[PDB]
Amino acid sequence: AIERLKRYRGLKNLYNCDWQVDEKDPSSPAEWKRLLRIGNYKNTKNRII
RNA sequence: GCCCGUCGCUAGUACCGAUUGAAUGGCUUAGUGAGGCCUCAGGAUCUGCUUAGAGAAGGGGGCAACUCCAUCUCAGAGCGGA
Repeated sequence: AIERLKRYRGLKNLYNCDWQVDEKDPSSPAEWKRLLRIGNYKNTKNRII
């Protein structure tokens, strides 16, 4: 139970918790850093047309 | 009073008009003005009835050419009509 439960957090509510997108994790892909971080969809969708 | 009121950004929402580039419509200025009508001329062209000249077929008479009129083609003088 120790080795399988290291990447977990002990929050209490799904709507009253906080998370980060840039957390360090071995389960995270190495190419996640090589991914585009697009801000807003509809603005660049209108821009690209 | 008073609260959600400044700052720059993400898109949207109404604007003005100092703006040009066209086009539409109505008043107005000046000039041009098609087409038909009526009217003044014009006369490509055609054509009817009189009267001149040249040719034929017919009959009557000098009986020998020649003469009288009868029926047609071309060219003139006309009056004309469209």
